[PDB]
Amino acid sequence: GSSFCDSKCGVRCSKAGYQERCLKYCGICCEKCHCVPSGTYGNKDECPCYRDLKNSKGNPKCP
Repeated sequence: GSSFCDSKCGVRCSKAGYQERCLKYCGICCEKCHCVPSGTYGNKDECPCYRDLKNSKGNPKCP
């Protein structure tokens, strides 16, 4: 992503301790989705694109 989403995901991750990797992933998940919710869980409302994100175990491929 760019600096435009840097603020979107930047929020999604901050108190993760390793957001460094989050911002990385989210950044991509933000590139595929093209949108990201503002907040740490419970904000998906804005963009559930992150909530729908599910893997084989239905888990969020992203952080």
